[PDB]
Amino acid sequence: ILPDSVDWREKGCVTEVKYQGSCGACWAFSAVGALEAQLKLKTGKLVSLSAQNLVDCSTEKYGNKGCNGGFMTTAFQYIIDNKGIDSDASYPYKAMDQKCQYDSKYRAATCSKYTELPYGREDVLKEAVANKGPVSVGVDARHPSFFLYRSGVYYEPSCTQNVNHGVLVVGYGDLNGKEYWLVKNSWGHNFGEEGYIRMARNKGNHCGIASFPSYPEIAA
Ligand SMILES: *[C@@](O)(C(=O)NCc1ccccc1)[C@H](C[C@@H]1CCNC1=O)NC(=O)[C@H](CC1CC1)n1cccc(NC(=O)OC(C)(C)C)c1=O
Repeated sequence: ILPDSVDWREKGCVTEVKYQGSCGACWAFSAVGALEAQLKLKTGKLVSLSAQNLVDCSTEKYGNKGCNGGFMTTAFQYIIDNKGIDSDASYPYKAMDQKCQYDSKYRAATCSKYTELPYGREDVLKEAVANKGPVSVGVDARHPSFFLYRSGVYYEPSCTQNVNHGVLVVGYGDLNGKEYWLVKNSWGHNFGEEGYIRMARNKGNHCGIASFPSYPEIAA
């Protein structure tokens, strides 16, 4: 039986909210955030990982376009193929496309595999958030209400299941019975609920939140 509510921030597995600025690197922030939690679970260390490393290095070979968009799954595969990702401290974020500067002397994490959850299944997503960790997801964020969100459970009647914005599910719960997914965004600490948005849960795959979920793992 799954818990009624989960918040990975209470478990020390979620880093500070980041600010992506004018570079379309949401997918890179989503991917590093998922891996940050697995790194904490394995090593006991909470460390921000380099989104810039993904922007600069998980590029054409991975179907990604840096500040013009990319995929969390192919980002994970880059980390696997590359045998590492650098710390954010050593490879900080510049909000621009750059030549790859990865150096293994600054490696902060590895990845052994990733898993893509089945399309649209919010119960399967709940189980993964409860039992595995934060899950990278795409959402349909192409509506003014998403930009204007301040607090509460977000519901947008015009939302679709075609996703365009990579974010991180770090928990779930309910606000006076209204069920939600707890989502970490990468638009800085002034967006929404100090960087987070609670999005409607069990409302027909609202905004496509369960369309394309994935999470990485790290070898023991
Ligand atoms: C992500 O949502 C993001 O960085 N948003 C903030 C932002 C938006 C615009 C400009 C600067 C910052 C990201 C935004 C994309 C990339 C730049 N412009 C955008 O609209 N979204 C993605 O990277 C997204 C991730 C998938 C899981 C949902 N994504 C990946 C790959 C391709 C596309 N879109 C795309 O190619 O659109 C067309 C119109 C076909 C060019 C995409 O959205």
